[PDB]
Amino acid sequence: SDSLSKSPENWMSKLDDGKHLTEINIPGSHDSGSFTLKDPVKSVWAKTQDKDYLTQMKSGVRFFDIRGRASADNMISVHHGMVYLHHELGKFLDDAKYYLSAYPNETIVMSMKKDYDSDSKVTKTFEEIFREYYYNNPQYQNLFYTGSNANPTLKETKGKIVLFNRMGGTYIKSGYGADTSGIQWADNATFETKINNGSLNLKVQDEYKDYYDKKVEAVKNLLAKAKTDSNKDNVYVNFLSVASGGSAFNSTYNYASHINPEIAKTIKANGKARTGWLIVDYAGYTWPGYDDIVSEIIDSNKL
Ligand SMILES: O[C@H]1[C@H](O)[C@@H](O)[C@H](O)[C@@H](O)[C@H]1O
Ligand SMILES: [Cl-]
Repeated sequence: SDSLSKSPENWMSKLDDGKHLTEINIPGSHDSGSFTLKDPVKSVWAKTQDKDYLTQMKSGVRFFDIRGRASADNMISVHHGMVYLHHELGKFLDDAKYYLSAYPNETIVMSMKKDYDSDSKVTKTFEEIFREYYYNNPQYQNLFYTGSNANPTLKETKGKIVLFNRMGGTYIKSGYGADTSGIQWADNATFETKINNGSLNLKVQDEYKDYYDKKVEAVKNLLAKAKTDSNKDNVYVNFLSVASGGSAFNSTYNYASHINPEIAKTIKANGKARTGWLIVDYAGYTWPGYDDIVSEIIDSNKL
């Protein structure tokens, strides 16, 4: 009952691998690579994580919100909008690769989004650079999920990174939104859109501008929908992250320390019901006396 989150390194290994990934309640980290920020002024808003990628994985995070900027024709740098996070995409991929080697029944969802205009030296699209120098890179040979099931199971994705495509139209053919239309993302909204040529109904709460109370209500609203929804063809992505501290708190850290426990308590109070994929700031950051969002997301999976 407590047991899954007691060992967050290997919690997916314990699930029925007949489950589709859409039916798994998965913790994600919003702007996953921002843990590298040390500048205290630049960190106030832009720093969303304090754990590195392997530590996030060891804490049970399995959805990663990677934002990129093309900084050479063969290279993607990891960004928070205009802010460079001091590493390239290769570093995230080397960690995931390593982690998935150690724990072969785990799977990682990696969201990929262009977060900033390319360096003036770049002449290719973000999507080509990603497809050509990362996805099709022989060095990442068996790392990505390359199957053609639009709605893959744990069994199918075990030990692999499944692409969650936020780049637009792609020639990549495997993963969520991997087609020439990509995912049609609505700005600062809760929205629904069919993806993978009509196979899946994507339901997203991404109201990233919300005042704090409205943001809490927006998360709770999509949790209440996921709760009664056993349709495996529906995918829920619920962002608990928000800009400018919800216009209520003085840093993204302060903001996270309020919404994360409030949502963790709500999930605990609802039992082991379907939550969808919840993407949080400060994943695996605990406050004494408060419920832990990543643990409660993990423990909401019924065995
Ligand atoms: O800054 C926001 C925020 O990071 C959201 O979670 C993301 O989905 C939006 O596209 C982005 O513009
Ligand atoms: Cl910095």
